[PDB]
Amino acid sequence: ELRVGLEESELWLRFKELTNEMIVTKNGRRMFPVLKVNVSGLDPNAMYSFLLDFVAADNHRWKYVNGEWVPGGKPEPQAPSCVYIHPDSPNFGAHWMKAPVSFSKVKLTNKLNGGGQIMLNSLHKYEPRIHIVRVGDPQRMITSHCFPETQFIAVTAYQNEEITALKIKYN
Ligand SMILES: CC(=O)Nc1ccc(-c2csc(N)n2)cc1
Ligand SMILES: CC(=O)Nc1ccc(-c2csc(N)n2)cc1
Repeated sequence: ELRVGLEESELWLRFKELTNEMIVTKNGRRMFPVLKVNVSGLDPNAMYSFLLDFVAADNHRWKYVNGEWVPGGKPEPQAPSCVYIHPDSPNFGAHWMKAPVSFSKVKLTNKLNGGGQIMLNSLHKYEPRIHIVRVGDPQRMITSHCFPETQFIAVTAYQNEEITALKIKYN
């Protein structure tokens, strides 16, 4: 059976317990932690591409008030449907399964200025999602998984000083 397991789940949950935050900038910022997954149950002989996108979690934005995240108003129109293609794509099942698949180079941005970045709305919550697309398939088979441990709020600057400190501690 296909299994796509979050790596460093305990590390992600340390961030989630605080409410995780990811910086978005004009030129784009790499994530910490990095999204990494282990894969079993692909056809080792088949070819697949791995995609990453971010699902909007709420019908509202968030705000950090008196050290707490609370509902912060009506949402901005949904960020454009941006997909990040893992640079090892396309590749054999055996490639994806031999070692964890890391999305170390994806950049999160608040400005459409190219460079395969992902645009997110500041103060909105997102859940990372990985897609596995089968190559050369007339049915264009795709399998999608979200990682609830990896939910975060996009921010232009860290709100929670405990997040600032955790980013420094573990990175
Ligand atoms: C930019 C873009 O085209 N994104 C995208 C579109 C469709 C899907 C999809 C369709 S059926 C399934 N499980 N996922 C995933 C990602
Ligand atoms: C059955 C089906 O809906 N297949 C599907 C959907 C979306 C994608 C996709 C979105 S962005 C990208 N590079 N590939 C691939 C395959």
